[PDB]
Amino acid sequence: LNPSARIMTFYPTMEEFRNFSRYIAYIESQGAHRAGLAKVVPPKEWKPRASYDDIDDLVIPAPIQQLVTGQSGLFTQYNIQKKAMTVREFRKIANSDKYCTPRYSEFEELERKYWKNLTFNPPIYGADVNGTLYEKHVDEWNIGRLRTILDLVEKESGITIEGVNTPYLYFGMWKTSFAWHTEDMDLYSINYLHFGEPKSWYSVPPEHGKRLERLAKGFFPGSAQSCEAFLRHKMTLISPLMLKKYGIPFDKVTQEAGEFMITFPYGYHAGFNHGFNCAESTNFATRRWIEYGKQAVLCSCRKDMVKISMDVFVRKFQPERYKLWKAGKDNTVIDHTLPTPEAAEFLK
Ligand SMILES: O=C(O)c1ccnc2c(O)cccc12
Ligand SMILES: [Cl-]
Ligand code: NI
Ligand SMILES: [Zn+2]
Repeated sequence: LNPSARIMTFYPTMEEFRNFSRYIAYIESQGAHRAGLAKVVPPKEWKPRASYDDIDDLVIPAPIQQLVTGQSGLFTQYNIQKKAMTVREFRKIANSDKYCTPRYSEFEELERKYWKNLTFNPPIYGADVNGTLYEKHVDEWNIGRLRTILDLVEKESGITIEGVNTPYLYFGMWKTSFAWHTEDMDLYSINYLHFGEPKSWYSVPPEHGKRLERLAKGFFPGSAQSCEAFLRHKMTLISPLMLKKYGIPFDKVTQEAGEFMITFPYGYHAGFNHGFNCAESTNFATRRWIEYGKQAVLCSCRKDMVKISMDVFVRKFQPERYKLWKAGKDNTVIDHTLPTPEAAEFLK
């Protein structure tokens, strides 16, 4: 299904919305994953928090200034870590005249304005903020406790990886952006926009991901030579025109507050924020992810980079292949079109 591999949008009834893992299996049964990105707007009823009128005092330990360098569709973004500041301090700076959002009509306007000025007046981003905004009593899509097989990591080793198996908060500003990248260990990803201005996304189908990396290695040969997966550095930005110019299939979508965004294994994505906003995210997994995790090409030039031991997952879900795998003979090939095993129920 979804032979065009286009970004899909889902409107779940409060009944379908209850079980996270199930609905994920459902959208995968509808081919949503073939796009790499999918949108899911919660039932008109559901709300994760009562009011965001208290966060103004919340602190951002390390906001970053985004310096972008480049021309004609290709840019490298550098990070200048700033001094701690509150959401209030941030909102004032984000709303000031200098970092304010430009006036526009159609989205295609803000888009061209973005790719035209991303190298000027470097903005601030309140990213990687350890925390959650969900109310401890919410049992639907709580980024703090999704209850997926990714919990196996902490259960078996006690290991915690901030932002991956724990929630991260991102306070946006106009022109703040996220470079092209797949999730760490090529995991799944969930992003919820609590409030504020929109956040636009660009996505490349997992079945075409390799083409995007070939293009990236060609434009950034130096970075490519220094690292087997420099794109994981999240410093590379590439405009849509540049992708079109080289036949790279991709889709666009805008995430407004109260909506969910789901990225799938090996799905390349990128985008930028329209203005001041808050977003919460974390990674998660399904049985299907295991193979992706086993084959994930990781960063080889940085100590920091995330690396999960697949051992425990292969043992529990791929016992017949464990021995062959530890011997390096598991030559399984991945079919990015196949839905996760758990979707069987919705395929009868
Ligand atoms: O900055 C974002 O809003 C964002 C969107 C999608 N994925 C992200 C990520 O994987 C790491 C940090 C930020 C993002
Ligand atoms: Cl280079
Ligand atoms: Ni991401
Ligand atoms: Zn690297």
